[PDB]
Amino acid sequence: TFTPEQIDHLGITDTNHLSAASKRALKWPTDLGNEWFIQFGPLQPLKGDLAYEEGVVRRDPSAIIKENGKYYVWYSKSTGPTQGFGGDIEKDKVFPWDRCDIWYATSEDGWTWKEEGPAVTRGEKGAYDDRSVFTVEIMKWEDKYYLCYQTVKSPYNVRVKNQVGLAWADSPDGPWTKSEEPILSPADNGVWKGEEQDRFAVIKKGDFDSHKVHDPCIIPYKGKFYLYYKGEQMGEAITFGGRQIRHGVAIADNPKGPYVKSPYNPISNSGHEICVWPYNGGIASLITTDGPEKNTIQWAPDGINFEIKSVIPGVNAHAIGLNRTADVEKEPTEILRWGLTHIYNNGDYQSIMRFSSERKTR
Amino acid sequence: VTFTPEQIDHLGITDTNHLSAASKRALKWPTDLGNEWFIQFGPLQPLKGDLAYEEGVVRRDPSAIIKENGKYYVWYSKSTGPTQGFGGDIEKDKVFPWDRCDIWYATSEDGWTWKEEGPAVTRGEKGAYDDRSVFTVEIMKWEDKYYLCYQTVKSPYNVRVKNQVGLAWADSPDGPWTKSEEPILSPADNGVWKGEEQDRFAVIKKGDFDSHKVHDPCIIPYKGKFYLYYKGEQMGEAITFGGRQIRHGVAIADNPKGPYVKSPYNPISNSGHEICVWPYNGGIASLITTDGPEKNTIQWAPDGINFEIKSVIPGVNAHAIGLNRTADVEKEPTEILRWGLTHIYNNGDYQSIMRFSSERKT
Ligand SMILES: [Cl-]
Ligand SMILES: [Cl-]
Ligand SMILES: [Zn+2]
Ligand SMILES: [Zn+2]
Repeated sequence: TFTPEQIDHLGITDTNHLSAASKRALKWPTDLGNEWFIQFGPLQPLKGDLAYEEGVVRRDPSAIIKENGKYYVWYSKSTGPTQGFGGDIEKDKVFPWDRCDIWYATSEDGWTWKEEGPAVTRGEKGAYDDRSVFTVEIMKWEDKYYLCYQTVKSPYNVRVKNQVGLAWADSPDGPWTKSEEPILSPADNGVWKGEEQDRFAVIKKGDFDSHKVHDPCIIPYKGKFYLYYKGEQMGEAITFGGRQIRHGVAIADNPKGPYVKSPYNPISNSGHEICVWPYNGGIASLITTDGPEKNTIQWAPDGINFEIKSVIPGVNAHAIGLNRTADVEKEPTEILRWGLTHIYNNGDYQSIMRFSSERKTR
Repeated sequence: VTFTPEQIDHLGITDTNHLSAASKRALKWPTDLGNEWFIQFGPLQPLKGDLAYEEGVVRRDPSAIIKENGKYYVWYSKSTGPTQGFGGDIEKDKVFPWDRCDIWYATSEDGWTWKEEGPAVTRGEKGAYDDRSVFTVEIMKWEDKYYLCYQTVKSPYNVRVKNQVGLAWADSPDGPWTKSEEPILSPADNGVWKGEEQDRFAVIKKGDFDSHKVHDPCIIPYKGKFYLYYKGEQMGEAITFGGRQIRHGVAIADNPKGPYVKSPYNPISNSGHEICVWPYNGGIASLITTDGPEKNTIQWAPDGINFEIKSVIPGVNAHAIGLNRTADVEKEPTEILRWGLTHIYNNGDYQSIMRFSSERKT
């Protein structure tokens, strides 16, 4: 099937001799415009306490909200160099996001940021979040503020399964009350092989999130709470599209849970970081980094069934913290005009950075 | 919707009664496609000697590389001075960095330090089809004779000018070179401009994918004939959900000098930019970059016409690749891509040839 208009739009030279690629091009939706297509500007440094600082990791910025005349952002913060996993795991810092707490900063212009103080810290020895609390996002509901984040219980071994903690407050400045129990855990059905600390050696891989549940982000949606997350699997494979990473959602009736994973998981087949937002009654999601559908912006009318809306150039701003103060409903990608991100200055220390993006115009 | 037990497990799908839109897309992926076309490029590396960046000089769009007389040889577009663009006197200004070019060549023993030799093919006499610029060249060696094919513009270089492709040949890789008296390829003639203003977007009819331009000509001896792969630009080109509309075609001749006849199956890509193509396993492989819904893929056609996606790879930093035709291309699909030449934008006026690497992911 095809019209004359479609043939002309596609530049197809002979409808009696359609190449494989032209056949794929004729399956693209004809009513899908260019308004999901965007390009990022160069990453820009931040001023004040969010400038690079030797000896300190500040990374993985949350979404930004505005309260009290000020932008707020939450982020992972640790100090000291990273050794990695070849030595004493009880003693060393295995990743830059090991040994973290969650701190926060505010800004009147989104450029000069004042680090205010800790928001959420590691629990006492033996608790589920004693090793590191890190990789945070922010949700507001009915005048309360919620931070969901990754937790690790010591030791931070290659094979450890992280969980997700939740903390709440009555002001964006805290103080915050942590949940006594994690709100989300990886699947329980993988099975390791042997005793070596090797995340690739398994007897059974288990579900797509049998190892890790990452980048938790909660969107109040349809009167319920949709926690989108990234699974890593035990025995993760590399495919024609790279690392095999997929996204899930878990849904709660109330902010504090219980969050029950959707039978439709995984709700992506690709991606890495979680970057999602409600738009026109549904949920938009930027899929990046890994997988056959990396570098796409996707949209689900029901937060579950995502369709490709654009295929964009490789995205330079990783782990985006979305500008939630934007006029999100104006345009599918209005929320992405600016926001926060980070950059690997070096293997030990990273810093938060600001990005911009624009639609392309002829 | 079909599936097998083994697909469901490979894809990490949690429940076959509740398949997400994304999970259903993943079920269409070919189940016998391994991960051996998946690669990552390293960072661009500068060249030494005369192919170091040189303020005031453009050297760009490196041809594929061959080895003769003990040295690697490369041909490229070379011009001098700033670019004015299209807002001035077209007859006298330099409208693009690749305007006012001749084709030059360099040699090197290690592929790192390059000595610029001299002009290989220069603009023709005032009024000839190639008087304005000769640029964007490829090399092909056939039965002891060397062939360059390149783009040509006849002055004036207006927005709406249609470039063509010229061909030259020599008995030695140092030349002297003899040019074809006529061009060997031209853009489609079925587009219709709208208005008299120089505006490549204003059309009554767009015509074929290659109605405005026929770019990056590259000839591959194949099945005893000569397959000239090229990138079309289209009169009235749109920005779509995948960005600029850019597609590739092929034109086939019985003999190196032509006549080249366009395949009825054009276009044989639905995305891409500069041509980067190589023989492999009795078929043809193609690196699709920069633009379109299938950008950042490597594809392969068993017949040089019907290409299928073999990998989806991280955003490709090396455009306009000049492939290593000395590589043992049949050894594995991406063997040829271990190293080669490309270019980079130093600024809007000057570009430089660079060296790239890639590696299969572990
Ligand atoms: Cl983790
Ligand atoms: Cl041109
Ligand atoms: Zn994040
Ligand atoms: Zn080229």
